Amino acid sequence: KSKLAKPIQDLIKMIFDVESMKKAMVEFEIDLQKMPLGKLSKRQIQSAYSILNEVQQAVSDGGSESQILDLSNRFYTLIPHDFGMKKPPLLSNLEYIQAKVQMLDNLLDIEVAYSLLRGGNEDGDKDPIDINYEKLRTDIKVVDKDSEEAKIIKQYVKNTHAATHNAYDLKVVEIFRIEREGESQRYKPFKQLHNRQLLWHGSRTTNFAGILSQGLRIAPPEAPVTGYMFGKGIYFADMVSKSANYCHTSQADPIGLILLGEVALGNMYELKNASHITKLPKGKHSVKGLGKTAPDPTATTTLDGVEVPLGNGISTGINDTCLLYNEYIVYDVAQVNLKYLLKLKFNYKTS
Repeated sequence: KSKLAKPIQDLIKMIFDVESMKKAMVEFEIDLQKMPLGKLSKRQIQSAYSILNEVQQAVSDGGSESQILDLSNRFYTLIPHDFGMKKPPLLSNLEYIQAKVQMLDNLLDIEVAYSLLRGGNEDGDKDPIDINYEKLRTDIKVVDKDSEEAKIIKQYVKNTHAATHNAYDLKVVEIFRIEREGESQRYKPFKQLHNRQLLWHGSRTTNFAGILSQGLRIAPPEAPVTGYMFGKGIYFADMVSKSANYCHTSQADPIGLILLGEVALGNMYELKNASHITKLPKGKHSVKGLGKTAPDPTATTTLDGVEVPLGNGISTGINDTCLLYNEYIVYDVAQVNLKYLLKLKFNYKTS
Protein backbone atom coordinates (compact mmCIF):
# COMPACT_ATOMS: atom_id res chain seq x y z
CA LYS A 1 0.00 0.00 0.00
CA SER A 2 0.77 3.75 -0.23
CA LYS A 3 3.05 5.30 2.42
CA LEU A 4 1.86 8.85 1.64
CA ALA A 5 -0.78 10.99 3.39
CA LYS A 6 -4.30 10.62 1.94
CA PRO A 7 -4.58 14.13 0.42
CA ILE A 8 -1.24 13.53 -1.40
CA GLN A 9 -2.61 10.17 -2.65
CA ASP A 10 -5.76 11.96 -3.86
CA LEU A 11 -3.60 14.62 -5.45
CA ILE A 12 -1.44 12.13 -7.41
CA LYS A 13 -4.48 10.19 -8.66
CA MET A 14 -5.96 13.50 -9.81
CA ILE A 15 -2.98 14.75 -11.76
CA PHE A 16 -2.41 11.41 -13.49
CA ASP A 17 -6.06 10.77 -14.40
CA VAL A 18 -6.10 9.55 -18.00
CA GLU A 19 -9.72 10.51 -18.60
CA SER A 20 -9.04 14.15 -17.77
CA MET A 21 -6.21 14.15 -20.33
CA LYS A 22 -8.67 13.00 -23.04
CA LYS A 23 -11.33 15.47 -22.00
CA ALA A 24 -8.71 18.24 -22.31
CA MET A 25 -7.88 17.08 -25.85
CA VAL A 26 -11.48 16.88 -26.85
CA GLU A 27 -12.01 20.44 -25.60
CA PHE A 28 -9.13 21.49 -27.86
CA GLU A 29 -11.05 19.76 -30.69
CA ILE A 30 -8.43 17.12 -31.35
CA ASP A 31 -9.59 13.95 -33.13
CA LEU A 32 -8.95 11.30 -30.48
CA GLN A 33 -9.71 8.63 -33.04
CA LYS A 34 -6.95 9.66 -35.45
CA MET A 35 -4.64 11.08 -32.75
CA PRO A 36 -4.62 8.97 -29.55
CA LEU A 37 -2.92 10.01 -26.29
CA GLY A 38 0.02 7.75 -27.16
CA LYS A 39 0.73 9.54 -30.46
CA LEU A 40 1.74 12.89 -28.86
CA SER A 41 5.40 13.43 -29.79
CA LYS A 42 7.51 16.37 -28.50
CA ARG A 43 8.84 16.85 -32.09
CA GLN A 44 5.28 16.87 -33.45
CA ILE A 45 4.46 19.81 -31.15
CA GLN A 46 7.56 21.80 -32.23
CA SER A 47 6.65 21.49 -35.92
CA ALA A 48 3.13 22.53 -35.12
CA TYR A 49 4.49 25.73 -33.46
CA SER A 50 6.66 26.57 -36.50
CA ILE A 51 3.60 26.21 -38.72
CA LEU A 52 1.68 28.62 -36.43
CA ASN A 53 4.67 30.88 -36.43
CA GLU A 54 4.85 31.01 -40.21
CA VAL A 55 1.08 31.34 -40.76
CA GLN A 56 0.94 34.22 -38.27
CA GLN A 57 3.63 36.01 -40.30
CA ALA A 58 1.56 35.55 -43.51
CA VAL A 59 -1.65 36.94 -41.96
CA SER A 60 0.34 39.91 -40.64
CA ASP A 61 2.19 40.73 -43.89
CA GLY A 62 -0.52 40.01 -46.48
CA GLY A 63 1.00 36.80 -47.87
CA SER A 64 -0.75 34.73 -50.57
CA GLU A 65 -4.12 33.20 -49.67
CA SER A 66 -2.53 30.02 -51.16
CA GLN A 67 0.15 30.20 -48.53
CA ILE A 68 -2.38 30.48 -45.64
CA LEU A 69 -4.41 27.59 -47.10
CA ASP A 70 -1.39 25.37 -47.50
CA LEU A 71 -0.20 26.12 -43.94
CA SER A 72 -3.66 25.34 -42.57
CA ASN A 73 -3.66 22.02 -44.36
CA ARG A 74 -0.27 21.17 -43.01
CA PHE A 75 -1.34 22.04 -39.49
CA TYR A 76 -4.52 20.00 -39.49
CA THR A 77 -2.70 17.11 -41.18
CA LEU A 78 -0.15 17.17 -38.38
CA ILE A 79 -2.70 17.58 -35.57
CA PRO A 80 -5.98 15.87 -36.64
CA HIS A 81 -8.99 17.93 -35.54
CA ASP A 82 -12.63 16.85 -35.27
CA PHE A 83 -15.02 19.65 -36.14
CA GLY A 84 -18.21 17.54 -36.47
CA MET A 85 -20.49 18.60 -39.36
CA LYS A 86 -18.77 21.95 -39.33
CA LYS A 87 -16.30 23.04 -42.05
CA PRO A 88 -12.74 23.30 -40.66
CA PRO A 89 -11.79 26.97 -40.13
CA LEU A 90 -8.66 28.32 -41.73
CA LEU A 91 -5.82 29.76 -39.66
CA SER A 92 -6.52 33.18 -41.15
CA ASN A 93 -7.74 34.90 -38.00
CA LEU A 94 -5.05 36.05 -35.50
CA GLU A 95 -7.28 35.18 -32.52
CA TYR A 96 -7.83 31.56 -33.70
CA ILE A 97 -4.07 31.26 -34.16
CA GLN A 98 -3.46 32.40 -30.54
CA ALA A 99 -5.95 29.78 -29.35
CA LYS A 100 -3.99 27.18 -31.22
CA VAL A 101 -0.70 28.28 -29.68
CA GLN A 102 -2.36 27.94 -26.23
CA MET A 103 -3.47 24.42 -27.10
CA LEU A 104 0.13 23.44 -27.88
CA ASP A 105 1.39 24.98 -24.54
CA ASN A 106 -1.08 22.56 -22.93
CA LEU A 107 -0.25 19.61 -25.19
CA LEU A 108 3.37 19.87 -24.06
CA ASP A 109 2.41 19.22 -20.49
CA ILE A 110 -0.10 16.53 -21.28
CA GLU A 111 2.58 14.72 -23.32
CA VAL A 112 4.92 14.79 -20.27
CA ALA A 113 2.25 13.37 -17.99
CA TYR A 114 1.41 10.48 -20.32
CA SER A 115 5.08 9.65 -20.80
CA LEU A 116 5.59 9.48 -17.06
CA LEU A 117 2.43 7.45 -16.54
CA ARG A 118 3.62 4.66 -18.87
CA GLY A 119 7.27 5.06 -17.84
CA GLY A 120 8.95 3.11 -15.03
CA ASN A 121 6.10 1.12 -13.49
CA GLU A 122 7.80 -2.16 -12.59
CA ASP A 123 7.68 -3.14 -8.91
CA GLY A 124 5.37 -5.17 -6.68
CA ASP A 125 6.79 -3.74 -3.46
CA LYS A 126 5.70 -0.20 -4.35
CA ASP A 127 2.06 0.90 -4.55
CA PRO A 128 1.34 2.41 -8.02
CA ILE A 129 0.68 5.83 -6.42
CA ASP A 130 4.05 5.94 -4.60
CA ILE A 131 5.84 5.05 -7.84
CA ASN A 132 4.18 7.99 -9.68
CA TYR A 133 4.81 10.36 -6.82
CA GLU A 134 8.51 9.56 -7.12
CA LYS A 135 8.44 10.22 -10.81
CA LEU A 136 7.52 13.85 -9.93
CA ARG A 137 10.94 14.58 -8.33
CA THR A 138 9.13 16.95 -5.98
CA ASP A 139 8.88 16.64 -2.24
CA ILE A 140 5.23 17.28 -1.24
CA LYS A 141 4.03 17.91 2.33
CA VAL A 142 0.66 18.84 3.73
CA VAL A 143 0.54 22.22 5.47
CA ASP A 144 -1.37 22.10 8.71
CA LYS A 145 -4.64 24.04 8.38
CA ASP A 146 -3.97 25.83 11.68
CA SER A 147 -0.40 27.07 11.35
CA GLU A 148 0.48 30.66 10.48
CA GLU A 149 1.31 29.60 6.92
CA ALA A 150 -2.19 28.23 6.42
CA LYS A 151 -3.84 31.27 7.98
CA ILE A 152 -1.90 33.75 5.88
CA ILE A 153 -2.48 31.84 2.63
CA LYS A 154 -6.21 31.53 3.38
CA GLN A 155 -6.32 35.34 3.90
CA TYR A 156 -4.48 35.85 0.62
CA VAL A 157 -7.13 33.79 -1.15
CA LYS A 158 -10.17 35.43 0.49
CA ASN A 159 -9.00 39.05 0.29
CA THR A 160 -7.91 39.04 -3.40
CA HIS A 161 -10.97 37.58 -5.05
CA ALA A 162 -11.71 40.18 -7.76
CA ALA A 163 -15.08 41.95 -8.33
CA THR A 164 -15.80 40.88 -11.93
CA HIS A 165 -15.04 37.27 -10.96
CA ASN A 166 -18.14 36.82 -8.80
CA ALA A 167 -19.40 33.96 -10.89
CA TYR A 168 -18.12 31.76 -8.06
CA ASP A 169 -16.73 31.41 -4.56
CA LEU A 170 -13.46 29.72 -3.59
CA LYS A 171 -12.81 27.26 -0.82
CA VAL A 172 -9.29 26.12 -0.01
CA VAL A 173 -9.60 22.31 0.37
CA GLU A 174 -5.92 21.59 0.94
CA ILE A 175 -2.52 23.39 0.97
CA PHE A 176 0.69 21.56 0.09
CA ARG A 177 4.24 22.62 0.63
CA ILE A 178 6.18 21.74 -2.52
CA GLU A 179 9.88 21.50 -3.20
CA ARG A 180 11.03 20.50 -6.70
CA GLU A 181 14.38 18.82 -6.92
CA GLY A 182 17.21 21.28 -7.57
CA GLU A 183 14.89 24.32 -7.96
CA SER A 184 16.06 26.10 -4.81
CA GLN A 185 19.64 25.78 -6.01
CA ARG A 186 18.76 27.15 -9.47
CA TYR A 187 16.92 30.12 -7.95
CA LYS A 188 19.73 30.98 -5.49
CA PRO A 189 21.36 33.89 -7.39
CA PHE A 190 17.95 35.71 -7.32
CA LYS A 191 17.71 35.83 -3.52
CA GLN A 192 19.95 38.88 -4.11
CA LEU A 193 17.17 40.77 -5.94
CA HIS A 194 14.85 43.03 -4.07
CA ASN A 195 11.08 43.04 -4.64
CA ARG A 196 10.57 39.25 -4.42
CA GLN A 197 6.87 38.50 -4.00
CA LEU A 198 4.56 35.49 -3.40
CA LEU A 199 2.42 35.37 -6.58
CA TRP A 200 -0.28 33.16 -8.14
CA HIS A 201 -0.21 30.83 -11.15
CA GLY A 202 -3.23 28.84 -12.34
CA SER A 203 -3.29 26.00 -14.88
CA ARG A 204 -5.43 22.95 -15.82
CA THR A 205 -5.07 19.98 -13.53
CA THR A 206 -3.79 18.03 -16.54
CA ASN A 207 -0.70 20.26 -16.63
CA PHE A 208 0.51 19.53 -13.16
CA ALA A 209 2.67 16.51 -13.82
CA GLY A 210 4.59 18.56 -16.35
CA ILE A 211 4.69 21.56 -14.03
CA LEU A 212 5.94 19.49 -11.11
CA SER A 213 8.53 17.42 -13.00
CA GLN A 214 9.79 20.10 -15.45
CA GLY A 215 8.91 23.20 -13.43
CA LEU A 216 7.21 26.27 -14.95
CA ARG A 217 8.47 26.84 -18.45
CA ILE A 218 8.73 29.43 -21.24
CA ALA A 219 7.42 28.62 -24.75
CA PRO A 220 10.07 27.11 -27.09
CA PRO A 221 11.87 29.23 -29.75
CA GLU A 222 9.46 28.01 -32.49
CA ALA A 223 6.46 29.62 -30.75
CA PRO A 224 5.36 32.98 -32.15
CA VAL A 225 6.20 35.81 -29.76
CA THR A 226 2.83 37.27 -30.77
CA GLY A 227 0.95 34.32 -29.32
CA TYR A 228 1.33 35.98 -25.88
CA MET A 229 0.34 39.38 -24.43
CA PHE A 230 3.76 40.31 -23.06
CA GLY A 231 6.02 37.96 -24.95
CA LYS A 232 7.38 34.54 -24.11
CA GLY A 233 7.78 34.59 -20.31
CA ILE A 234 6.10 33.11 -17.17
CA TYR A 235 2.90 34.87 -16.01
CA PHE A 236 1.63 35.65 -12.51
CA ALA A 237 -1.10 37.58 -10.75
CA ASP A 238 -1.61 39.11 -7.31
CA MET A 239 -5.41 38.57 -7.50
CA VAL A 240 -6.24 34.91 -6.76
CA SER A 241 -9.28 35.03 -9.01
CA LYS A 242 -7.41 36.24 -12.10
CA SER A 243 -5.24 33.11 -11.90
CA ALA A 244 -8.09 30.84 -10.73
CA ASN A 245 -9.79 31.53 -14.06
CA TYR A 246 -7.02 29.54 -15.82
CA CYS A 247 -7.78 26.39 -13.89
CA HIS A 248 -10.65 25.95 -16.36
CA THR A 249 -13.05 24.48 -13.82
CA SER A 250 -16.87 24.25 -14.21
CA GLN A 251 -20.00 23.29 -12.24
CA ALA A 252 -19.49 19.80 -13.69
CA ASP A 253 -15.77 19.75 -12.71
CA PRO A 254 -15.21 22.14 -9.75
CA ILE A 255 -11.84 21.06 -8.29
CA GLY A 256 -8.81 23.11 -9.40
CA LEU A 257 -5.12 23.29 -8.47
CA ILE A 258 -3.27 26.59 -8.17
CA LEU A 259 0.33 27.50 -7.44
CA LEU A 260 1.96 30.04 -5.14
CA GLY A 261 5.46 30.80 -6.31
CA GLU A 262 8.10 33.19 -4.97
CA VAL A 263 9.20 35.40 -7.88
CA ALA A 264 12.27 37.65 -8.05
CA LEU A 265 10.85 40.77 -9.67
CA GLY A 266 13.51 43.41 -9.02
CA ASN A 267 13.01 46.63 -11.00
CA MET A 268 9.82 46.17 -12.90
CA TYR A 269 9.30 47.44 -16.44
CA GLU A 270 5.78 48.86 -15.94
CA LEU A 271 3.40 48.82 -18.97
CA LYS A 272 -0.23 49.88 -19.50
CA ASN A 273 -0.64 48.10 -22.84
CA ALA A 274 0.27 44.79 -24.51
CA SER A 275 3.80 44.77 -25.87
CA HIS A 276 5.74 41.95 -27.51
CA ILE A 277 8.81 42.17 -25.35
CA THR A 278 11.68 40.38 -27.04
CA LYS A 279 14.37 41.59 -24.66
CA LEU A 280 14.35 43.53 -21.40
CA PRO A 281 15.46 47.20 -21.13
CA LYS A 282 18.84 47.12 -19.37
CA GLY A 283 18.26 47.59 -15.66
CA LYS A 284 14.86 45.90 -15.54
CA HIS A 285 14.25 42.34 -14.25
CA SER A 286 10.58 41.76 -15.02
CA VAL A 287 7.47 43.24 -16.68
CA LYS A 288 4.42 44.51 -14.80
CA GLY A 289 1.17 45.11 -16.69
CA LEU A 290 -0.63 47.72 -14.53
CA GLY A 291 -4.26 47.13 -13.64
CA LYS A 292 -7.10 49.30 -12.28
CA THR A 293 -7.57 47.13 -9.18
CA ALA A 294 -4.85 45.57 -6.97
CA PRO A 295 -4.27 44.49 -3.41
CA ASP A 296 -4.08 47.22 -0.78
CA PRO A 297 -0.38 48.06 -0.31
CA THR A 298 -1.02 48.98 3.29
CA ALA A 299 -1.90 45.35 4.13
CA THR A 300 1.13 43.82 2.46
CA THR A 301 2.75 41.33 4.89
CA THR A 302 5.83 39.10 4.66
CA LEU A 303 6.43 35.34 4.97
CA ASP A 304 10.01 34.12 5.04
CA GLY A 305 11.27 37.45 3.64
CA VAL A 306 8.98 37.36 0.63
CA GLU A 307 6.29 39.98 0.15
CA VAL A 308 2.71 38.77 0.28
CA PRO A 309 0.20 41.29 -1.23
CA LEU A 310 -2.78 39.79 0.60
CA GLY A 311 -4.48 43.13 0.80
CA ASN A 312 -8.10 43.72 -0.12
CA GLY A 313 -8.60 44.72 -3.74
CA ILE A 314 -8.45 48.53 -4.06
CA SER A 315 -8.53 50.84 -7.13
CA THR A 316 -4.98 51.79 -8.10
CA GLY A 317 -5.48 55.25 -9.54
CA ILE A 318 -4.24 54.48 -13.03
CA ASN A 319 -7.02 55.30 -15.50
CA ASP A 320 -5.31 54.80 -18.86
CA THR A 321 -4.69 51.07 -18.65
CA CYS A 322 -5.85 48.13 -20.76
CA LEU A 323 -5.68 45.75 -17.83
CA LEU A 324 -8.25 45.33 -15.04
CA TYR A 325 -5.75 43.50 -12.87
CA ASN A 326 -1.98 43.36 -12.47
CA GLU A 327 0.05 40.91 -14.44
CA TYR A 328 3.67 39.96 -13.72
CA ILE A 329 6.02 38.37 -16.22
CA VAL A 330 9.54 36.94 -15.80
CA TYR A 331 11.69 35.89 -18.76
CA ASP A 332 13.97 33.47 -17.04
CA VAL A 333 12.85 30.11 -15.69
CA ALA A 334 15.36 30.52 -12.81
CA GLN A 335 13.53 33.60 -11.45
CA VAL A 336 10.80 31.50 -9.88
CA ASN A 337 10.70 29.16 -6.95
CA LEU A 338 7.45 27.22 -6.46
CA LYS A 339 6.34 27.14 -2.86
CA TYR A 340 2.77 25.99 -2.42
CA LEU A 341 0.16 24.05 -4.38
CA LEU A 342 -3.45 24.65 -3.37
CA LYS A 343 -6.42 22.33 -4.01
CA LEU A 344 -9.39 24.60 -4.62
CA LYS A 345 -13.11 23.91 -4.77
CA PHE A 346 -15.06 26.32 -6.93
CA ASN A 347 -18.50 26.95 -5.52
CA TYR A 348 -20.40 28.16 -8.59
CA LYS A 349 -23.45 30.32 -7.86
CA THR A 350 -26.56 28.51 -9.24
CA SER A 351 -29.88 28.44 -11.20
